[PDB]
Amino acid sequence: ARVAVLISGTGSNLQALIDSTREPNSSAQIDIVISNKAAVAGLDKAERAGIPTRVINHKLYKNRVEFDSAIDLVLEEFSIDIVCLAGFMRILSGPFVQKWNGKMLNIHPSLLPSFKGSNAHEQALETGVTVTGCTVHFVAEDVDAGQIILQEAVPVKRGDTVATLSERVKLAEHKIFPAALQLVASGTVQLGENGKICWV
Ligand SMILES: Nc1nc2ccn(CCCc3ccc(C(=O)N[C@@H](CCC(=O)O)C(=O)O)cc3)c2c(=O)[nH]1
Ligand SMILES: NCC(=O)N[C@@H]1O[C@H](COP(=O)([O-])[O-])[C@@H](O)[C@H]1O
Repeated sequence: ARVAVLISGTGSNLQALIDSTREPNSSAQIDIVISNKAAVAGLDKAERAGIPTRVINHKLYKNRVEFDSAIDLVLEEFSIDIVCLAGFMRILSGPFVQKWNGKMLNIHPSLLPSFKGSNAHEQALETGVTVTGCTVHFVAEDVDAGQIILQEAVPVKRGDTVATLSERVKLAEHKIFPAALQLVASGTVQLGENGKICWV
């Protein structure tokens, strides 16, 4: 399956996906990396592996739907079957999300439903949980409707900061995201007709 990865930042997950899709048994290939922020560190990793890159400054579009269109254009150009949000920070329009229902995955640094939203690790430390994790889900319109593909739990050591906790969690993200991709791309896990995750 032809995959596009959308980044915004460092791109350590992108690298996680790049490494796994280059494995001989992989059911996916990363034909295009698309960032909405220029000069970001994840663009140089895409280039280092010879993957085409495109930058789409969200700041230059009237609204979201005109920004997503520019994205969906590139996605069609490279005949993309699967979209991977890996550090992508923009919210997506309803139409753009409906089009890729069942075909878009996101990696989130928390054990959803807990600590939704952007600053997951910040909330987790204020609440003071002993266990956090990451979640790979399908991107539905409501951030709490996405069907959950894989999760992995991570401990919260005493005296953790966002800088240390997020570092630990990312070692799981780098596991379950390549796996959840491989599930979806191989046609093993599929969003079912009833909208709940359907194994096969
Ligand atoms: N439609 C839909 N789109 C997306 C995109 C990712 N996800 C997965 C959920 C994780 C998430 C939670 C919160 C934010 C966020 O806060 N975005 C702001 C901040 C921008 C800034 O801080 O500059 C913005 O875009 O303005 C982003 C992602 C979904 C989803 O589930 N649904
Ligand atoms: N709201 C989405 C979100 O917070 N995504 C998070 O951003 C990081 C991406 O890091 P990377 O730039 O190393 O791939 C990851 O920790 C991921 O969970």
